[PDB]
Amino acid sequence: KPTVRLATRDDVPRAVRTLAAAFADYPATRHTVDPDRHIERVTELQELFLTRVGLDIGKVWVADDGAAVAVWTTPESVEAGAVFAEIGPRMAELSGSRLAAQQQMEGLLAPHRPKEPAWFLATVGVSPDHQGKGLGSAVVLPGVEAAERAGVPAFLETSAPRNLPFYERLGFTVTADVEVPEGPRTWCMTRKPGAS
Ligand SMILES: CC(C)(COP(=O)(O)OP(=O)(O)OC[C@H]1O[C@@H](n2cnc3c(N)ncnc32)[C@H](O)[C@@H]1OP(=O)(O)O)[C@@H](O)C(=O)NCCC(=O)NCCS
Ligand SMILES: COc1ccc(C[C@H](NC(C)=O)C(=O)N[C@H]2[C@@H](O)[C@H](n3cnc4c(N(C)C)ncnc43)O[C@@H]2CO)cc1
Repeated sequence: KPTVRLATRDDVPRAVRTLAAAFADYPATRHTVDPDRHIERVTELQELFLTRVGLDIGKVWVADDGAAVAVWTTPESVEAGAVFAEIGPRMAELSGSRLAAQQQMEGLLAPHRPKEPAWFLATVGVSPDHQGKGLGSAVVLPGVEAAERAGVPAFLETSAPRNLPFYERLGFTVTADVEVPEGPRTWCMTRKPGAS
């Protein structure tokens, strides 16, 4: 059984290596991040989300010291807007020549995002070495339990169809099935409190 707890600064190197490996060929990052130094760009994007969103204003869990990691914003993440505005320019630069694809996907998804306070899963990853052993479910469940306790929705977006069963088992339902012209099909998933 995996050991799940809140991340510390000590977990960041391993959590970043986990997130970089997990996202090495993820359809949304392939679509929206420059193919030049792609892994380095994706690695920096994941570290930005881990540190400036997760550890600073959100909630981060790790399984087995960062073999898996889940980053959330919560209803307490009131600075989310300010932080996204601060890191927006860096994320644009990391998009590089795929900026129009980054902007396209943001435009297509923003309207299907929660208009009320939510637990929003910003990024999650399991080390490819440790996949299919329950780390994914274990590192995500605490935020899902916390959303239900607060009586707000949990929300996430995925461009990997093989993820849909994983989130469905945790009680998420597809609330938007978004065709991205010349891009990856993307699902927005909501879990209302008590959905499972
Ligand atoms: C999706 C992910 C978070 C699930 O973590 P996990 O620990 O492998 O999942 P668990 O072991 O808890 O449960 C396995 C289930 O996850 C899904 N899954 C998705 N990709 C998988 C993979 N590479 N290996 C195993 N299961 C995978 C399946 O629904 C699987 O059930 P299955 O038995 O029918 O295959 C993880 O595989 C991952 O990080 N993948 C690479 C990057 C990614 O997709 N990030 C998600 C952000 S949208
Ligand atoms: C940094 O680049 C990434 C990182 C991860 C992913 C996969 C990740 N899906 C999973 C299941 O892991 C994913 O698609 N992440 C997207 C948004 O869903 C997410 N996001 C958008 N708005 C918010 C938000 N608020 C509005 C408060 N709070 C938290 N996360 C948010 O940030 C990332 C960039 O938009 C895709 C791209």
